Amino acid sequence: KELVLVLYDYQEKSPREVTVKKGDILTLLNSTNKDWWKVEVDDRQGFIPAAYLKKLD
Repeated sequence: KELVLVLYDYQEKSPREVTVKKGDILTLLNSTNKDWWKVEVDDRQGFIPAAYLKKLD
């Protein structure tokens, strides 16, 4: 499972849409939308703009 790094502080906009903190590492559940990657934080999922995220292989 790929790891991504939350480059920036991001709060939600809709229900079940990740509210990530900075410097966090995540589980790239789905990178099939060029602008909207679906991440996995702790034991919760959601989506986060893909410009707030980075590659961790």
